[PDB]
Amino acid sequence: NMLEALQQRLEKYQSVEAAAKAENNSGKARRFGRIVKQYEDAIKLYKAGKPVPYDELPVPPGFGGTTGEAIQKLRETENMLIKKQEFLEAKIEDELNIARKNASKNKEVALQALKKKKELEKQLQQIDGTLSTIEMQREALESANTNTAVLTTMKNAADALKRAHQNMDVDKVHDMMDD
Repeated sequence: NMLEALQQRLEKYQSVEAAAKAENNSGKARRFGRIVKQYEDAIKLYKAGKPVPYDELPVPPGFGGTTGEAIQKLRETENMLIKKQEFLEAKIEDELNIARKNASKNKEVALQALKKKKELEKQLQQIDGTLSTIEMQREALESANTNTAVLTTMKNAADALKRAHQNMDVDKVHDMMDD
């Protein structure tokens, strides 16, 4: 069904924003906070039998050498999307202040600032979904690269402990049996 998968995807975005609190990443907490607001709204709509904007909702990855250079390319792509988020956030607030100053004075200017603000928020929402997907994808790549590196040296350590486990007493008894 759709309700559970919608609930599963919400909890995932709730779990990432929560992790963004502890690491004190404000810009990440803001955009992941806006994504859970999309799902909280989609929850309210689905329970009310009203159409749900499925095309607007991002899906976390996996919800239905060159590895180091791939991580670096993703990090550099993240930075460009983060810079665009900050640009949109500042321009949205600028249009809100333009709309309020000219609410009664300049009717057509305040109305034009609101239309720009609405368009900028749509752009911010599309940046949110793409940037959040890349962040989680980059994190999974780094985690998979670390686990592989840790599993390899722990294997060398277990083999080193095995090599240093020579049953010299057993060899001594066998030595006296062959004499």
